[PDB]
Amino acid sequence: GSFVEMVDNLRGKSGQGYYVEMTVGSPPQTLNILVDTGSSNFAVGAAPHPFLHRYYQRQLSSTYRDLRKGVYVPYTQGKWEGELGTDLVSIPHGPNVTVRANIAAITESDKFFINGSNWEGILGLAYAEIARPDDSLEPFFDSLVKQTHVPNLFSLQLCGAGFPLNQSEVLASVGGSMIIGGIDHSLYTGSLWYTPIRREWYYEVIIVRVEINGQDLKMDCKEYNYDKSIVDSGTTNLRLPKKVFEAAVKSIKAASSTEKFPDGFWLGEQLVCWQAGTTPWNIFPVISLYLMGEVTNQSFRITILPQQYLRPVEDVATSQDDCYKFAISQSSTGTVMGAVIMEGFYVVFDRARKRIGFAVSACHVHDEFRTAAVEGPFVTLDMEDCGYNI
Ligand SMILES: CN1C(=N)N[C@](c2ccccc2)(c2cccc(-c3cccnc3)c2)C1=O
Repeated sequence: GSFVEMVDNLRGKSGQGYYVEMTVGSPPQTLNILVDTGSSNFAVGAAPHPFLHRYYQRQLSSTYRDLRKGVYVPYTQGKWEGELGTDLVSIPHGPNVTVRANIAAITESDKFFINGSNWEGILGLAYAEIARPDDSLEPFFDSLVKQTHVPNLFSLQLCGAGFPLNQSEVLASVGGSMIIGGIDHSLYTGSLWYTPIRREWYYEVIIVRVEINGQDLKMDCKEYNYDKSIVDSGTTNLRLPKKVFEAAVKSIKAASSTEKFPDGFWLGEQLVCWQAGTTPWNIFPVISLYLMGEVTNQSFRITILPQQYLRPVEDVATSQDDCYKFAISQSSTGTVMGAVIMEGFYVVFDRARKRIGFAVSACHVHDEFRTAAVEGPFVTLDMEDCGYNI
């Protein structure tokens, strides 16, 4: 491990997000910021809200610069709106640099802030193409690389606890690491395998084959990337395109058929509970996603366990049972490799080399019989045909 200052600088969990401490303004104003590889704006609460115990106060920052422009960000299940500006930004448990970055000061929002999440803003780490209002608003990471000698790469180790964390425990627990400008070898075991970044907007990748307990899902590979496949720390679940979700759920049900679960469980709505310590991990299958490799006609696979795709939740009766929600759900916007998938792996966002690296995480949850895996190579043909085009 060569980046000790950044190791263990994250807190949080899959369902509420993983956040890093940042400071904005002069004198510095400390805020907790959601690490989001699925968006490209640095946006912070800048007005009182019921779910925020602190927010950015532009009038107290001597370095605040008003861009005199509003930003409106409506999304599926909500929105945020604010005012654009710039200020001096630092990451205390990060590179020892201060940069001038764009900041969207959030003045109004609907279903954006989460009660008890402990974060007050979001760090959009994806590319300018998807920045709001448009690609002229330089994302934070682009500013950081342009203004300093920080290498154009970051890596994420998101650590799921494997069990529920109460309010006090989640504040006192280490949620993982965001290594800015490098790869820390203490965070993974085995080898790093790289997949190309198909296009620089979201962190888009190409899935070439899917297995459930070694059994090929046998769908046309274009289905797996319809209309795109992305790596997103800002999404909780592994999200699959409708048809892929339907085929995967049927195969996961068939593999776990020794126990019957209600439809509400498979819909990701209701929890399932087992007596403390008796979760039947072994009846649930492993899921392998094969990704396009860096060499022609070569792929590799990442394999996750039910310990990643069953999300620990506290029972409604706060009982001594071990309870979970199924953390795989359908999408109408392509595949999303969310936090529950990222929790299995150390993920390297190698922007400099337009590639994403995967290695087994040193903090993934497993049992004495199975572990997550990153393996290769495999001979795979016509992988370019797996990508979707509108
Ligand atoms: C899918 N996704 C995402 N990757 N970031 C969010 C977003 C970002 C910018 C603009 C609109 C939406 C987002 C926003 C707020 C909270 C979360 C969020 C919620 C729960 C667990 N982890 C993260 C995600 C979002 O909806």
